[PDB]
Amino acid sequence: AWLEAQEEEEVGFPVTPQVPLRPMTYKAAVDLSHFLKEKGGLEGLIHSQRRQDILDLWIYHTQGYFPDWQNYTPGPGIRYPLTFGWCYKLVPVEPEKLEEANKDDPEREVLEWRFDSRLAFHHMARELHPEYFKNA
Repeated sequence: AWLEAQEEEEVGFPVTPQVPLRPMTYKAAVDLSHFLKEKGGLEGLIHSQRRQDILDLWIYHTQGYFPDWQNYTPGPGIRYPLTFGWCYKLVPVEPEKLEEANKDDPEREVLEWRFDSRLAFHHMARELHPEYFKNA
């Protein structure tokens, strides 16, 4: 679909600018998670590095929601979603090929978006570092 960029990508020409900034509901994240899923399937898509901006940006020229919800725990390697409802967890399933030798492009470990709508009720990121969210 839109992720299957054969060669010369073509985002057609849909005119969708800053649309009425509605309130990003936690439910909005889960609904959005499944919306992007049926819109082709972002799951298993290896997040290179710029694809991240396309996501937040795409949401801009579409729902106009600001990326004040898209976030993740610091530190490299795995990366759990800080916000709740967002059932997306980045994880490097690639083999640690830290073979230092080729002086070409940086062959670092890339990450892939692991879709898991079960996060709609479970709470793993909370057991990791919840001290960031000060609710009560």
